[PDB]
Amino acid sequence: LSNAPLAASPGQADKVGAQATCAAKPIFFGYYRTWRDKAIELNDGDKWKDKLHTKLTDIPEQVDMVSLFHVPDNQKSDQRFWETFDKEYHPTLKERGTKVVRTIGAKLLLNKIKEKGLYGQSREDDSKYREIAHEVYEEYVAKHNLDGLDVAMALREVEKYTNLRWQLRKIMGAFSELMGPKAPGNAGKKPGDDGYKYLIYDTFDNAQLAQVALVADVVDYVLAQTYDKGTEESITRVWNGFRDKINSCQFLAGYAHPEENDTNRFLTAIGDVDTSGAMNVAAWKPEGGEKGGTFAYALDRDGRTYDGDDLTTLKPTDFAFTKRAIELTKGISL
Amino acid sequence: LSNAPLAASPGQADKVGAQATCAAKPIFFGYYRTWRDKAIELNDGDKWKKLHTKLTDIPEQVDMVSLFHVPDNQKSDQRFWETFDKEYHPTLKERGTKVVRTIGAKLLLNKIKEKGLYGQSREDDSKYREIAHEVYEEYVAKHNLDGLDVAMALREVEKYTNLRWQLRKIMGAFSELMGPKAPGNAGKKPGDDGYKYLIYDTFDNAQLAQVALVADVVDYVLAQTYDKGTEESITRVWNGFRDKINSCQFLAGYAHPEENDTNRFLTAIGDVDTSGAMNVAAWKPEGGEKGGTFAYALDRDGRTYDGDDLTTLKPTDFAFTKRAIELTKGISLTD
Repeated sequence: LSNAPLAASPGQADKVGAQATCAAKPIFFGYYRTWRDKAIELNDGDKWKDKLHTKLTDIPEQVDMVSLFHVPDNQKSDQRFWETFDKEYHPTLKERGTKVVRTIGAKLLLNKIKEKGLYGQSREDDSKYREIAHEVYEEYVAKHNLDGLDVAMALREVEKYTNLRWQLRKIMGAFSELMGPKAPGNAGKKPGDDGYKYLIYDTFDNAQLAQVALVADVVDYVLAQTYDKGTEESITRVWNGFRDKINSCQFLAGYAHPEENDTNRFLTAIGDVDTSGAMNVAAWKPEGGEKGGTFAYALDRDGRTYDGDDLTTLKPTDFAFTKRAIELTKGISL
Repeated sequence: LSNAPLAASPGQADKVGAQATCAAKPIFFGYYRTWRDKAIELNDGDKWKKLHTKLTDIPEQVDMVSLFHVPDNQKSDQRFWETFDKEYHPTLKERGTKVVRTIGAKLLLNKIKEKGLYGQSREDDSKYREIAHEVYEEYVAKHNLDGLDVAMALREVEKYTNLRWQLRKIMGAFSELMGPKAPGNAGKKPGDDGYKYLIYDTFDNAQLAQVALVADVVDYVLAQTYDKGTEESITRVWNGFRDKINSCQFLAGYAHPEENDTNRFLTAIGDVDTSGAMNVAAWKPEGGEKGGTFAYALDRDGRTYDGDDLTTLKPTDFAFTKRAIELTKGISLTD
């Protein structure tokens, strides 16, 4: 209902560059594909209507934060899944102290912006951005008492068009009124405190394509999709790309587990765990500073490859990469 | 022109296994040797300078015919293509018979090598698109054909990772122009007018075929089951293929004996109703429907390797073709 203007981006967070100390300890972030959870009901003709081995609570208890990656087109119904989450998954995760956030694609946000009749400009009825933000917050976060929202922005057209940049900036500010460090509900709160509402941004590992300067001041964490790096020097190069827009405490580098029928080919998390590039990313730290943590995509595919039956079959997981990444990120032993 | 990366293979089609229903009804696929068409101009010294059959002689119930064109087998093809554009193709369009063109994978690999391309995830994938557009313009668009059929019978592809990458990338570049992934076929299905097919014919061994590299981009996979002729053997071949493709893509086939062939394919010899070729035509995957049945060298329908058949060309009554159409589509040709 507020009509206050959603201002332009300052271009950087309050503090930038490598930070020797951080307010919150490094976390392990995990993307969970809900259409691979045992409680979901896939379509009748789906080749994987069965063969669903993993539950959400199977993940290691030392996972600090898990993001539900929910795609409605990938299943027939999610009613059983959300009932199981409310009854079974979420109380267990709260008992473990594992935060649960929800991932939303920037394309859906831009579609909602377009339905509102909004272009991308400095002067517009910014209450409409707040309408979209509040509706998305109610549907995605508040409905199941989740801990925050993760906006996935992997669209190359945002960097090309000024109006799309304005749209992204304004919708992220409207979200910042509800989540993140700028939110009044988080007054006197810190990431890791109980009841904190996170605002998270996952995007390209190229800071220019990411347009992270548009969100740097309103987000708790920036997750750079370093799925092809796996080398300490390459992660350093990515961070040096980001270092003038955000501070190291916001930065998370990550890896992706091979997915069935994926065509993408991400190779850092294959083979021996202790010598993999994924664990180089997990162990990496900005020189002279501390990082926000490490993230992994598709926890259910921990240990899978693109060879043999892995490309066409689902299998249980031992979460070996996940456990070792937690150890290397937090400096603890499991 | 596009430099976007040609991605890797998902390893299987969107749907796999036996399918109770298919978008298109089972079809009969026919390979046509163009150097045996009456309109072709053979070499001056050629002993058969004796060409009995023309393309339009094939039964009208043939759903799809593939032109197997070899420049080294004739002097000139100008008269043949003029006859096709003027006479053959309008008649086939009236019958509703699709016409595709077969290209050998070895030629594609040679063009890949001329481009300086290796086989890896990196490289300049715009060159694969250059080759794909060149092949599409020369082979498909030039005579307003309905698609391309890539014949991959090379044992070295499965052996070498770089060759596997080359095959996957060239097939993806083709998929940008033909097949279910092509934007030109948006809102279209096989059987609609103007649909552009992407077809793959290969070994009847799924591992040697490397069908997992093309399963997601092709409309049909033709397994060369030329020595099977038994329902159980075709079932074993299909069980080899069933986790990579769905039954609607699968076609098993037979080969008619060719003159001076040395190959010896025996399934389509002798009495029609007791031949192995009609066992292949009648075969269906357990719990599902198949893409259809195909035959190589339609002009040799009914020929053997005995007597004068090995050294002479003859007209054909298309007996095997008609009975295979009947068994594949469940119709009768006596009316």
